[PDB]
Amino acid sequence: YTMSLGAENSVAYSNNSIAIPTNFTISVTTEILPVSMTKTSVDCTMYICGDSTECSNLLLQYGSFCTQLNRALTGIAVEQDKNTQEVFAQVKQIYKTPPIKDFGGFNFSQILPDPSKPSKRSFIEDLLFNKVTKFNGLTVLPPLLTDEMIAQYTSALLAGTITSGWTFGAGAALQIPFAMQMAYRFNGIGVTQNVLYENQKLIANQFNSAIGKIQDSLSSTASALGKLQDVVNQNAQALNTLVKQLSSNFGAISSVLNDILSRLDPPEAEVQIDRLITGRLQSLQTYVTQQLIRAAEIRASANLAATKMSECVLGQSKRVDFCGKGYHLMSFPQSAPHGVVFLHVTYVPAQEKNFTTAPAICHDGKAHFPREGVFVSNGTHWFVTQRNFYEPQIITTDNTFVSGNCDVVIGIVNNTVYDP
Amino acid sequence: SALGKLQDVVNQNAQALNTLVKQLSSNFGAISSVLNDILSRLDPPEAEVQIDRLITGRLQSLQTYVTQQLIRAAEIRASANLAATKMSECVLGQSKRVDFCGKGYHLMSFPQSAPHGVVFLHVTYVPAQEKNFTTAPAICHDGKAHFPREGVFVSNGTHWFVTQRNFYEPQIITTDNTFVSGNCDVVIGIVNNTVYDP
Amino acid sequence: LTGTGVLTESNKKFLPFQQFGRDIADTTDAVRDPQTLEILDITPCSFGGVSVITPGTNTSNQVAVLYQGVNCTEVNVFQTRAGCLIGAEHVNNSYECDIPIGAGICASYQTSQSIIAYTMSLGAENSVAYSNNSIAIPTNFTISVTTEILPVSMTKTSVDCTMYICG
Ligand SMILES: *[C@@H]1O[C@H](CO)[C@@H](O)[C@H](O)[C@H]1NC(C)=O
Ligand SMILES: *[C@@H]1O[C@H](CO)[C@@H](O)[C@H](O)[C@H]1NC(C)=O
Ligand SMILES: *[C@@H]1O[C@H](CO)[C@@H](O)[C@H](O)[C@H]1NC(C)=O
Ligand SMILES: *[C@@H]1O[C@H](CO)[C@@H](O)[C@H](O)[C@H]1NC(C)=O
Ligand SMILES: *[C@@H]1O[C@H](CO)[C@@H](O)[C@H](O)[C@H]1NC(C)=O
Ligand SMILES: *[C@@H]1O[C@H](CO)[C@@H](O)[C@H](O)[C@H]1NC(C)=O
Ligand SMILES: *[C@@H]1O[C@H](CO)[C@@H](O)[C@H](O)[C@H]1NC(C)=O
Ligand SMILES: *[C@@H]1O[C@H](CO)[C@@H](O)[C@H](O)[C@H]1NC(C)=O
Ligand SMILES: *[C@@H]1O[C@H](CO)[C@@H](O)[C@H](O)[C@H]1NC(C)=O
Ligand SMILES: *[C@@H]1O[C@H](CO)[C@@H](O)[C@H](O)[C@H]1NC(C)=O
Ligand SMILES: *[C@@H]1O[C@H](CO)[C@@H](O)[C@H](O)[C@H]1NC(C)=O
Ligand SMILES: *[C@@H]1O[C@H](CO)[C@@H](O)[C@H](O)[C@H]1NC(C)=O
Repeated sequence: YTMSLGAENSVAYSNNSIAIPTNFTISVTTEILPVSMTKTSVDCTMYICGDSTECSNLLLQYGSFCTQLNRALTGIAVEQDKNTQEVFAQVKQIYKTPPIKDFGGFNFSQILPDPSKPSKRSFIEDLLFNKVTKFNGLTVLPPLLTDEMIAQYTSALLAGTITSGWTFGAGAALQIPFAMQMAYRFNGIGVTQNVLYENQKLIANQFNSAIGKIQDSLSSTASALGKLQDVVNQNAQALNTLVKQLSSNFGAISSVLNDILSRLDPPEAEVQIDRLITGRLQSLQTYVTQQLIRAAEIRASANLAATKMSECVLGQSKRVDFCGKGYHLMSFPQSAPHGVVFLHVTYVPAQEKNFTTAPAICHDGKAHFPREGVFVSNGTHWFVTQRNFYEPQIITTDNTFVSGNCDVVIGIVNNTVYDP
Repeated sequence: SALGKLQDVVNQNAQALNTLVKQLSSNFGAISSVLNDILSRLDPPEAEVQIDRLITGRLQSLQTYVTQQLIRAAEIRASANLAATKMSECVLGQSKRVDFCGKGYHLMSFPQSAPHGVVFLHVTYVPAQEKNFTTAPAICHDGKAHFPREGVFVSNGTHWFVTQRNFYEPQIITTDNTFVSGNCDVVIGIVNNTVYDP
Repeated sequence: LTGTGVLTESNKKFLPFQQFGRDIADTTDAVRDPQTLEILDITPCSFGGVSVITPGTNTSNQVAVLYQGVNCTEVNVFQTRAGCLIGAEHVNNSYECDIPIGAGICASYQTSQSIIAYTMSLGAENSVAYSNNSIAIPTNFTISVTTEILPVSMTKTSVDCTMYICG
């Protein structure tokens, strides 16, 4: 069939009709981002020839390709280390959560680590690590920061976030209750703090329900972490191809260097050795080029992940669709194998309701424009409410400002302002 | 070791050039690296094969050099795009992105010319000398809850004041910096206080 | 079938018609004795990499060696997850990372001057006194101008293929 671009919809657009939401919902999303790869090391001589003095002497006539490839692999390893370094190691002091989890009703026990396990990882981190699933010159180097250290870094970031908001990124960590932190987060997008101070229970229940839904999804679906598994599979296929490229003859008698050396004298086997060396060197150069391209891609991804960390966890960004889809409130980092997982808590308005609007009101000849809000009407009476939450207020002189006359504005309606 | 990145780039370019000019001393399986000596000694038929092998080796070396240079140029292009974005967002304005133009509240930046690069002087605002205080979400005076417009209700032990969020400036609680929306028993943590009316 | 390796005893079952053996990567890992009927598993010879952890020459000349992927039995000594570090002592205290080694292991030249090995510390421990009625408002500030190096370009070169290859 032909793919559908989406459901059809026709917005009821007019010149005196506005839609103001009367409710909202908390939506916690999930964004997977690759950070680093498996630091591999390919011994050039051992891979090309392999414990062969004559073949090594023949390979030495090609220049410094061995040193070039070794330097490239070392640079790739150092880059994969510095990527996760700059991504996770961003906080100076390691913070911890207080024993009294008095967070105003929010339940973070599912994202905070528990001491009833060797590795201090949370339930989400355990799910993420459980879902993601010597040689002939091939050896893998272990990363500098272990999984336990990455989990400790994520726990310190989470504790600093919960305890400070965004002050732990600029200067020093400042204590602040999570209720007032969420009030500041709401004030940072256009919603007043009274909405939170009145619906804290509903917001905490919605957050707990979203966390539970995320847990259920991560426990049910195994294809959640896609890009990490794709990178792992690409690295595995590259390694398997590099290994299988040793069973090829490349025009020689056989692919076994020791068998060639035992069957033919050096003067006659020099040609076969040269063919094998050229073939394996071309294959290794192609592998190194592809690995450099993939390392550049992973570096770009790690830079993006570090930027998202600094702009969502250590502060509330105003960039649209950056810290998740919707009005960004806060974000929680989660460790993942060779990657990072963010939990973008967004603000999504719901229960839309259409009303009648007007640009201004003309009370006594002079026009009155609202300072912060929009003039709405429920059919007979006019009120001034917020932009993202329907809160009708009586139109007074403290909610509007006068600027000129009302004979230049097109669409102004007549109303009676109130003087307190 | 202040300008480390520029020095590393220069050293990488120098090492690439040195490797490119040293790859000519290898025979790649031929008689020798010098072409004139081969042309003088060997007969034309074998000299053709020797020249073909030398050309293949040098072309492979040059292609590897060009590939590495293209990767390095892509990295330099990414760095230059980042630097141009930082310039346009912090030198020609004031950015609100955290940890993008310095550790702290960004104020202004001053660009400086550097060899094959640029240096920014990120002037940031960093608070210091904090002090513990007791806070409250709202206060009730005559049965109606009072929420601060821009500020935080802090108390030194006996009296409540409203101060800024980044600089302790205690001010008396008046009706000009607070807005009333609702009642007392709608928020958990509200503390009874007195609101002044000028 | 020639080669070098450690001929040990295997626990696999060779079929009566099978003589040689192979692995998943098209490599011979087990054979059958010509004289007797025993199964000899061909494990590869001991090998690895060599890394030299050395401080600046202005400080001292004492160096250490790190053999990658060894059990300190095929080559004062200490077993890490990245290999054996022969030349440094493993202390029980945690310091800041100075010379990266691998799997959280770091090295630094400390005073009795000698190279040591320890587990890197992620940072100074801190515990903010969080409470539902406690806030910390700063009373002062300090302007701190920072620097940031960013490359913008590099040297523009051009190599003529003709003059390079065929001079
Ligand atoms: C808003 O929606 C939630 C469900 O997500 C509901 O519990 C709540 O009562 C709604 N608010 C209003 C004012 O209807
Ligand atoms: C958080 O949730 C867990 C299980 O979902 C529960 O055991 C715990 O009591 C909850 N804590 C709070 C403060 O609601
Ligand atoms: C909202 O839209 C419906 C359907 O278009 C309409 O019947 C109703 O009058 C509108 N509301 C107002 C306040 O005009
Ligand atoms: C509009 O709201 C006012 C006050 O809330 C009320 O008195 C009036 O009856 C409402 N009109 C309609 C049509 O609902
Ligand atoms: C809105 O548009 C309709 C149709 O174009 C028109 O009749 C009406 O006068 C307009 N109202 C205003 C306030 O512009
Ligand atoms: C508002 O009152 C003025 C007073 O003369 C009148 O001219 C104008 O038409 C009125 N507006 C509307 C929409 O009727
Ligand atoms: C605040 O109280 C905590 C714990 O009581 C203490 O460690 C700290 O020094 C006090 N002062 C500040 C500015 O945090
Ligand atoms: C706060 O004051 C109101 C009257 O202004 C009174 O009804 C209420 O009981 C007081 N609450 C407390 C906790 O003192
Ligand atoms: C709190 O501040 C007020 C006004 O500055 C002062 O009168 C009072 O004595 C102070 N109390 C304490 C405990 O410092
Ligand atoms: C803060 O939490 C404590 C429990 O440790 C409780 O006794 C107190 O009433 C709480 N304060 C507020 C304002 O909720
Ligand atoms: C290294 O020695 C330890 C101690 O006996 C042993 O547990 C471990 O399996 C050895 N490593 C390998 C790869 O066999
Ligand atoms: C703030 O710190 C500066 C030094 O950074 C000092 O000169 C000044 O006196 C301090 N101000 C206060 C009020 O402590």
